Amino acid sequence: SLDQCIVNACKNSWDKSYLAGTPNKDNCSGFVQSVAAELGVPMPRGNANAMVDGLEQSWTKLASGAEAAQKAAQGFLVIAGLKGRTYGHVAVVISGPLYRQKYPMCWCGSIAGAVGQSQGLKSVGQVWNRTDRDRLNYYVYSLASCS
Repeated sequence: SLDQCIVNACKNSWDKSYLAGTPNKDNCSGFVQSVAAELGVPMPRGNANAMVDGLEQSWTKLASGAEAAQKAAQGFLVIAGLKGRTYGHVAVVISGPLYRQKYPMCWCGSIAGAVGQSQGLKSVGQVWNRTDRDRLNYYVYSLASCS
């Protein structure tokens, strides 16, 4: 599996602040801006919702969380995202075994605290809730980030 440079970018971005005075661990959007910047990947800017609108319009869209975990393993940056009536959420999907045989592991910051957060050990199906977990979108960038 080739996701290590993504994971590493994730680890490094975790302590950064894409916004002045706001550690990425508390800013889901900011957190992926830094992950993307450390990997030379252009990423639509804005809050979570605006980022999802941008992914929708310009990135490849995958079918399952399964397919998302494969693209991570292949060395590709994958974003799991889902708008909200008010605020959305985005996360970086990484390779490894699907939780409940369906939801891939991820990294994501969150203004909600630990229960909105993940350092590689919580699947998307443990960040998003029972209802939202099955409604996620998965976007993969068009060129690999990891050799």
